[PDB]
Amino acid sequence: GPLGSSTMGQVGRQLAIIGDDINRRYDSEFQTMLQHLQPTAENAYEYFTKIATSLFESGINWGRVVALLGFGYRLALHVYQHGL
Amino acid sequence: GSSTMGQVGRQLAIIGDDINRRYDSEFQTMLQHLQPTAENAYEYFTKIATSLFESGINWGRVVALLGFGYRLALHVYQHG
Ligand SMILES: CCCCCCCCOCCOCCOCCOCCO
Ligand SMILES: CCCCCCCCOCCOCCOCCOCCO
Ligand SMILES: CCCCCCCCOCCOCCOCCOCCO
Repeated sequence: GPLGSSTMGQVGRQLAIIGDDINRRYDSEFQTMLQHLQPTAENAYEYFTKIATSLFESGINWGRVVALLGFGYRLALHVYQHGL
Repeated sequence: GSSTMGQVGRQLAIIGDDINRRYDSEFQTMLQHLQPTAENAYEYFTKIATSLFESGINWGRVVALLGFGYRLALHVYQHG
């Protein structure tokens, strides 16, 4: 097919490499952070928003936003798996 | 401040800054190879995403795509 030889296909595979590297570098770190926070459904929103406010206090860039999104995803998984 | 949420927020700022410096130059080269414009940005993003998720999906791939999509939009804006 034409996708994989196009520049768009190539960039998609480069983003796979980068996204897998983000996952390897930080997934377990996020889990450790969340095990220390012990979020539940009762405090997940308040924890996430206060963390976000501190995060962006010193600035915003796309790396910080995607760190927050990945941490938030892991936070939602933590709340789900412990509220079962 | 005194809060643990502040402590966590600063650890995430460290991680986010590391992500930004680790990959933004790679994003830049990718954007220079793509030469995106206002007319083809949606097409390029859609096709990049198709290529990306063909080989699997996890949160790191999803957020990498979202960060690249933001940088694609910023590139088009700055250069035009
Ligand atoms: C305003 C002109 C003079 C004041 C400069 C003093 C600051 C020099 O040190 C900068 C270190 O700041 C690190 C950032 O810390 C958090 C920033 O959050 C506030 C957003 O501006
Ligand atoms: C020249 C005097 C210094 C003035 C700089 C003020 C910067 C305020 O904005 C900071 C927002 O940026 C977020 C933090 O930057 C992270 C740097 O490392 C990220 C790698 O790209
Ligand atoms: C869909 C999630 C992505 C949203 C990200 C928003 C990021 C906002 O940051 C704006 C400030 O950044 C200034 C320029 O950013 C790119 C510069 O990169 C150079 C490396 O330091």
